[PDB]
Amino acid sequence: IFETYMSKEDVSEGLKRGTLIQGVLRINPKKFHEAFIPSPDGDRDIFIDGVVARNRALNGDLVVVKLSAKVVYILEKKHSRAATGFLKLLRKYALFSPSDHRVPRIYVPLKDCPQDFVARPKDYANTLFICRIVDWKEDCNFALGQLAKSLGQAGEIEPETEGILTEYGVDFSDFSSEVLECLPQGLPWTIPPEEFSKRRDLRKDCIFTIDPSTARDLDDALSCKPLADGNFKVGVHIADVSYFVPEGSDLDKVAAERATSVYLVQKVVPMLPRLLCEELCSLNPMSDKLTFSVIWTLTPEGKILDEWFGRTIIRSCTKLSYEHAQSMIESPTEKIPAKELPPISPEHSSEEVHQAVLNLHGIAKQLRQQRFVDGALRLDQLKLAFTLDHETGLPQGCHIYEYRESNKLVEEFMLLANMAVAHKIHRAFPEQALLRRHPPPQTRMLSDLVEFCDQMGLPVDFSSAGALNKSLTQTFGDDKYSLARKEVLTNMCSRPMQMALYFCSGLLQDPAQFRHYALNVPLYTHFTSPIRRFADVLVHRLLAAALGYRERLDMAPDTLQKQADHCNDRRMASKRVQELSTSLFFAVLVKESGPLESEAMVMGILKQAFDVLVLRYGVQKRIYCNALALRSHHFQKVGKKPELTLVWEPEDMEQEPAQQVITIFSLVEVVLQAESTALKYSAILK
RNA sequence: CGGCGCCGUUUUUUU
Repeated sequence: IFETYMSKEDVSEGLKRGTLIQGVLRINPKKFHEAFIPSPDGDRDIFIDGVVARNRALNGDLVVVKLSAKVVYILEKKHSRAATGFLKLLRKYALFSPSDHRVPRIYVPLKDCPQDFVARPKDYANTLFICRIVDWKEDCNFALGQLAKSLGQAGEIEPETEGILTEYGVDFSDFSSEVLECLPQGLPWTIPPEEFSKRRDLRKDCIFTIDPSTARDLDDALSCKPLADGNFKVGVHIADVSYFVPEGSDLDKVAAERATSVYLVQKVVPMLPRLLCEELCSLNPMSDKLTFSVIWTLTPEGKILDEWFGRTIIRSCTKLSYEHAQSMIESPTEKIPAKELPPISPEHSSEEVHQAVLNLHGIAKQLRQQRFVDGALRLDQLKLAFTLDHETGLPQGCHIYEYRESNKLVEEFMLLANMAVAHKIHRAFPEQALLRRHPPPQTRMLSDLVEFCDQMGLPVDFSSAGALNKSLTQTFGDDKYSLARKEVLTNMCSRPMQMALYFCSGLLQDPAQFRHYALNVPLYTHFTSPIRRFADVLVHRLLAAALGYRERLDMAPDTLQKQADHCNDRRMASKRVQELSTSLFFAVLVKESGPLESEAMVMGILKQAFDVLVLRYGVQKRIYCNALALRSHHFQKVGKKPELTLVWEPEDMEQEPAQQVITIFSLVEVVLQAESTALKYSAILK
């Protein structure tokens, strides 16, 4: 296919005789079948056409051409020889396609690909990987590459993470010696013989969990049983943490201080010791676990007929993921091969799990439709996620987070359980329930948004959460830029929004303030994850006291409010840390993958800077005007609509400077560049 | 409304 590179001595001889030319090759970023090099003497560049006549040279390499020319030798390879792209199947190879079309397509051997990739390849259809080119044979149109696992260098990533953690007050040290003495000290733990009498034994039922692929601990489980008259019996089963954490111990004090678990991209800073978090409390499959359950009989539409709260002993059958449950929903009348599913206990079959998934999905769909008919608000934006290596636990790939039917299925029943427990504990203890609320947005900014939308010709209503949801729903269909424009408008509409708060009901004396604005419900609380939240442990204690298992808590409403305030602060800090870790690893990706060119839509304009939204990578970056080669810049607010005009510094002294006006919803082109020595990156408007 | 004329502000589920 390609021509063999020439000998160095003949290249030197040809340079001496003068019939060969040197230069730097540049490839057209739009028509990839042509490239050129600057002329040594003439004004017109030397042209090389096609990819064969380019002869495996990449963009930026210093080459020798022979005369209409052709590359015959490369002196110094200046290109990084690293690319970012997507994997797919075509056997021993997988295909890797880069985002830059000046780089060829690369074979990656299957043993380098992720473990789950061969069985469920469609899970990795939009996951972004780095591949380094190690060869390019003469007889192949495809380079041979190596997939780059373990994004970054641990020598430099860890100090950055430590600084991020330290600037927010996250305690990440080891648990004390007195904390570990409050744990059970025995041999591999077994349930005491005196618990089987006071609990409900559900070890014979079919119960399972659905959680992310990178799940660390498991907090909740589901079961569904079809009844004889067309109804269903559905149960939600929560790990029993308050049994292992006695009130007033060093373990209790440390968990109260940390108040939440922090989930970094590469590790976790937990709230409880890894003996509990990983072995005794986590609902691992095929082990007798103590849980606390809520059980309903539901009509096929989702109506509650009777309700039961209790303590149970369960034994999970399988561990599903959000991509495993989705394959069940989308195949209602066909067998899923076991090779595409996780292991299951011999006591239960795969069909008894598939039928339960479908029967839960139908009810969840009905509940979701009715909830959005009753006037609920959903205000979600884009987010970014990373995959991990099974052998070591280091990130290697990066994709855009997707919300699907499995997520909605789990969310509906978690919401229903949370509302049920909220009502139960609020009836039981009016002055000590730990609830969660959300106030209505700010009036101030609303006028500015409605005026701006009227001027831009976007009819948006803000009288109610349901009207606002409908207004955001109807945004010029689902064209290429319709989704981006919806993203920008959602980002603008989420600015007047306020923040949700934990609180103790014994201090708010107005029933109208208990409401949750975005969900449009009179009462709410958090109940379904006590391992990674301490408010959940508190409500578990409260409900156990409500059912008569223990005595009423001695803790006061003032102490409950103080702990709620602490939980609010730590949840805020955890959110910021979890965002900054994703920013850090995307900076690592940019640094190792070179500068990335893309298209962006302006989300905001400031006096000397403007935010953009990188459409290809789903990230938001701010561009500063002082960092560009501009003759000048000016800012003008015409009514309520802002505008920024830029006058480029001309490259030469005969033509007039170019003026470019940028306004919101406009389209620009940007380049992402890695900083010299740091894990940061910048956006350049050129 | 705040912070220093210039900047800051979100809901839900799982981990």
